[PDB]
Amino acid sequence: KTHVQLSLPVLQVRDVLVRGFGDSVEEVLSEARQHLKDGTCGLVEVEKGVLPQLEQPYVFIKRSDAAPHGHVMVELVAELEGIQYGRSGETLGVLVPHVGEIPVAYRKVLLRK
Repeated sequence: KTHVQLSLPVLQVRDVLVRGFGDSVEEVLSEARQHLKDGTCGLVEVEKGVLPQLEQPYVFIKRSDAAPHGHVMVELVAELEGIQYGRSGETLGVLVPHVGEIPVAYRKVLLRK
């Protein structure tokens, strides 16, 4: 399927144990997609002070359309030193590995895979 329904655990930035997916734009997009498929991907909602607490390159989920079955349609955009790879809508948050942190909420998304 071109799209996959996911419920992403929303983590508080200070709980996050593994603060990024790797060391290149291509690696972080690769690892993010693998974690999304394996159900080991968390979401941190972006506010003032969040991103400097995480590791670049960043992987964002961005709204790709204006919401089947409650799931917002999203796609992946990476960022490294202020340059984004991909073009999409509003940021829903930054993806991180999930290694058992307790979430505060779930974000239902339809991910363009």
